[PDB]
Amino acid sequence: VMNRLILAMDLMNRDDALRVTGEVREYIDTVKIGYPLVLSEGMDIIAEFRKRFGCRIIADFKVADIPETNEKICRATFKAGADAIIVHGFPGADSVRACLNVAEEMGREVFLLTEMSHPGAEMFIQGAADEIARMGVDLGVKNYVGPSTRPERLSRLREIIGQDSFLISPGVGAQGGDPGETLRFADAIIVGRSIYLADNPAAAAAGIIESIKDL
Amino acid sequence: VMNRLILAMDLMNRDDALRVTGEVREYIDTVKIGYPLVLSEGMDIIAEFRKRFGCRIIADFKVADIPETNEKICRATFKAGADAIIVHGFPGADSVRACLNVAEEMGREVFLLTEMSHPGAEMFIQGAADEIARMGVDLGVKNYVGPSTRPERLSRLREIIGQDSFLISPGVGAQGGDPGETLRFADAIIVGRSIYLADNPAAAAAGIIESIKDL
Ligand SMILES: O=c1ccn([C@@H]2O[C@H](COP(=O)(O)O)[C@@H](O)[C@H]2O)c(=O)[nH]1
Ligand SMILES: O=c1ccn([C@@H]2O[C@H](COP(=O)(O)O)[C@@H](O)[C@H]2O)c(=O)[nH]1
Repeated sequence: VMNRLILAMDLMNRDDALRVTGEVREYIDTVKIGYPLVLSEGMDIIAEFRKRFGCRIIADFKVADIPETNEKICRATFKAGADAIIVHGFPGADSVRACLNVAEEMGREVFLLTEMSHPGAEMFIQGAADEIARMGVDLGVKNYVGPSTRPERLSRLREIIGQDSFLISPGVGAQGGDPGETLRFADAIIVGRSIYLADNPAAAAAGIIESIKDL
Repeated sequence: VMNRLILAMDLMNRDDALRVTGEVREYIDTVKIGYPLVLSEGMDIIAEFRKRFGCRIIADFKVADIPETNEKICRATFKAGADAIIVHGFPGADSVRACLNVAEEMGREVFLLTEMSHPGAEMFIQGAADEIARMGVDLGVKNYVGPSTRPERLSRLREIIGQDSFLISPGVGAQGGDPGETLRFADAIIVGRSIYLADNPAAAAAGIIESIKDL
């Protein structure tokens, strides 16, 4: 990922989303698009980005349904041009395998979300997260998401999935996570608001990378 | 809910979705719309349904993000005209409260999904589900979703949330659940494929209600 930095583009206005992404394109090669933007502007926004900016697109859809519905969601998402989709592991192995099957059919990738970054993740997810990660290894998942806000957890995740798996991490900036500390364990950081709500998104992104390189 | 029967409209084609929903409208007053249809045809499909059919719309979006993103998802969903949204409880209380706050602002309702109906739900969700339901009671949630495929679980859910809460239940038909058994505990059943993949959806729906009335 260019500069180890993935933009979380959660503005809900196409014009704002396009402005900010264009302003920071020199600093990233991947954009994470989620439901705030897609449910406001349509799934066609994925192909517009991917084309306009040349970027890869991770669809952060947190897929969390039964297997049959998960396959439909994944196939709609890959048809729209996403390169990868983020899947919850808490629904269990059949639900994840459904996503993996569609990704295999369509030449795309699944990222498994194993522990979330917000405080409420401590209630139920955290106690299951090591076992969710192990499930992912046993299913052949190679791409994972874990929390910048808890680097000790992020370290344990890395220790379960090994060095060859790819690990991305949200919660940097607005949620309190630190770029350099997170990159001790994650391959790339996800950053949303610290960039897209900045008075100068490009300067915000540049400053983060100046940190990353200094690693 | 008319006839205690909610249609899960997971066809991915607007013309097919409209045909089937129109054919069974005499039997239901609520349609559950999810990501298979919305991510194929756009969020505008909600207002088209709600208007064309006069029905209420439950958005089965399984909202499962951090609090800030959950508020955005909910506000986009209610702006599109949904009457209610289904929220996962596994992300914890802050994530649920975010949804409740937007629902309060916009005069809408939240349904809390506490145990899922598919086999993989046994791995992580089931062991947390009673505590997820209790969390919902403590947050003031009045509307719940639990599994037709496990009526003993559905009974335990009902025992936690009490008789005055509203409980709907998927997994009837294709996943193996039974209408009459489920309605011992749930107020309404959700049915998708057994209706929408039938050679005669209206006859399928009529037959289910003939069962329900016979209760
Ligand atoms: O555990 C997770 C999973 C995904 N996200 C997503 O990553 C982004 C974080 O953005 P921000 O906090 O940098 O604005 C948002 O899209 C959010 O939905 C998290 O924050 N935490
Ligand atoms: O635990 C849950 C939560 C929601 N759904 C949804 O309810 C519907 C079940 O449809 P069917 O199995 O009757 O086709 C689908 O939309 C599915 O995504 C479940 O099946 N189980």
